[PDB]
Amino acid sequence: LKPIKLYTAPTPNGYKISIFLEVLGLDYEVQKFDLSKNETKEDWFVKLNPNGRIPTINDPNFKGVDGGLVLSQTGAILQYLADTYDKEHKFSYPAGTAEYYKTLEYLIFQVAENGPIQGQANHFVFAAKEKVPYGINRYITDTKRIYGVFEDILSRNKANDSKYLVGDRYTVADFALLGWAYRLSRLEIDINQWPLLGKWYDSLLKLPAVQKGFEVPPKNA
Amino acid sequence: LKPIKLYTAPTPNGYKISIFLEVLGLDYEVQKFDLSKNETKEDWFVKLNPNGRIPTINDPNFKGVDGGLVLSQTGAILQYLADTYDKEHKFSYPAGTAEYYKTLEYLIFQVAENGPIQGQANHFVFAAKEKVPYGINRYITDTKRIYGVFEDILSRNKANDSKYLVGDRYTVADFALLGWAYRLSRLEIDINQWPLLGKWYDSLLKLPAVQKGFEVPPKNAENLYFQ
Ligand SMILES: N[C@@H](CCC(=O)N[C@@H](CS)C(=O)NCC(=O)O)C(=O)O
Ligand SMILES: N[C@@H](CCC(=O)N[C@@H](CS)C(=O)NCC(=O)O)C(=O)O
Ligand SMILES: N[C@@H](CCC(=O)N[C@@H](CS)C(=O)NCC(=O)O)C(=O)O
Ligand SMILES: N[C@@H](CCC(=O)N[C@@H](CS)C(=O)NCC(=O)O)C(=O)O
Repeated sequence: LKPIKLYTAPTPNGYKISIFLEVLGLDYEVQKFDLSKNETKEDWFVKLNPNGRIPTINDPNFKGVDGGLVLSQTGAILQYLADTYDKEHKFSYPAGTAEYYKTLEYLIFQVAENGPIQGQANHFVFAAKEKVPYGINRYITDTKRIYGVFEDILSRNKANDSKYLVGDRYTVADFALLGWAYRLSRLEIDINQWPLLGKWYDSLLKLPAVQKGFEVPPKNA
Repeated sequence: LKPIKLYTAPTPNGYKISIFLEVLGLDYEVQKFDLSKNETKEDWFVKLNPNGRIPTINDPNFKGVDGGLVLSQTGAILQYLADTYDKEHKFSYPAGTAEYYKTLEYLIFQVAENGPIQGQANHFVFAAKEKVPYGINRYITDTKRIYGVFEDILSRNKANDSKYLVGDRYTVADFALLGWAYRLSRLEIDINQWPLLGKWYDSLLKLPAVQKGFEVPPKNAENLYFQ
């Protein structure tokens, strides 16, 4: 198995992929991007990913494509990794099962709502050149609404003591949320206010593969 | 097959599912929600879908689940319908193939950036209680960015005259984008400024199943109101 090529940056979306690659025990190499310098909008990278954003992977083990499968969107990459590299179903469910589709539901809920909304909150709080309270308020509030939904989802998993989003194992859904959950403190939002999510977060943060994923790439150079 | 129950409203997201169901030739029954009355937040519906938004389906044909499979998120619902009801691959690619994954990448791109961003623009223009120019400008501009990307994507499918987002067939990625492309006119954004999208868009509206899905639930004087 050849190293997977990871185009990334030290961001919640990047962390999803680096964490899940560590969890699957996959070898990989990274190319690191400086977002503040608009490097993901450079021509050569947009040829790989039209959207011009990280993360993107190139898997040279995918034989049908010359030069390897190039894939973007954390939602798609996570699914691809699970389908291809977790056939033992340690972190995923068999295709076409209810638990498989519920995984999809909550993964897509994460990429379609959690990420975009918390991202807007981060923009109005940290990045925006002007202070716009309407926006700060709209996205902080909706961020809280969404984590309230995840708290509810966990509460529904009674038979496995609300330890996982779906059934009796972490799935790509958990790992996707994990990336952003890790950034909540930046908005002065204490994840412990949602008790089940607090336990779920603490559990994941104890796994060495999670701790390693959060280190890739470093916040440094 | 038994009818699939569709919880929906006349909205870009609802249309994604009603259009795809029509394309797949599946029997279904509709229950509409009045969003101005906060109906998707009622206790009974939040039990089915914790997020409290439409659309949501119930497939009584799914045999694993008592009472049928309940599924939310247009992205998951689309993937589910394609997996389950398009085994002939008329609107999807075989599981595991490069084209299958590119379909997934562009579908996720739609639900993760197109919908959320164009929805914010719609909020700042039609729904916000005050005029917030920073918001209006931010989301209109980013909406145009995203359609530009979809234009680039189409341009890379030269071998198929740039008619499809992936390969030689419409997939869930196209049908996903279509629901929201339909809403560009409200913002006075002419999709024809992206000429490949313009042809792609015009081609889809010629399909009888698309025209039908856009009438589900029906347009009327009770829902043709922008604010
Ligand atoms: N929906 C995408 C989000 C990707 C994304 O937001 N990437 C950010 C960093 S986390 C980025 O590349 N920003 C640079 C830019 O937008 O110019 C996904 O889930 O992968
Ligand atoms: N182009 C972005 C730059 C900042 C950015 O890329 N933020 C990422 C997170 S680092 C984001 O919000 N992603 C949203 C998502 O995951 O869908 C902006 O104008 O806000
Ligand atoms: N990520 C969701 C978005 C769903 C969505 O935005 N539904 C809207 C109608 S299009 C809704 O139910 N709004 C009611 C509310 O939020 O109160 C999906 O793609 O299914
Ligand atoms: N909860 C919304 C109500 C409006 C709404 O639900 N808009 C839908 C479309 S009708 C939306 O933007 N969905 C975002 C998406 O599809 O990801 C708000 O706060 O503005």
